[PDB]
Amino acid sequence: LKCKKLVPLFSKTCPAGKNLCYKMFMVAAPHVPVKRGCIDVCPKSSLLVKYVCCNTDKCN
Repeated sequence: LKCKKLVPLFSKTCPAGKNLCYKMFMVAAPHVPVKRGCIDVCPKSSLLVKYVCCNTDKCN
């Protein structure tokens, strides 16, 4: 499982524990990411920010 990091240049493979990819963006522009990292348990979303999780390579 290899996804992109905060910077759309360097990639890292989620180590043992995390097998999902998390992405943080504003509930307005889905084509406009903000942060990107790995995660284990998909957190909850808010009315402001939204954390979409996916179980695919280079999803976030």
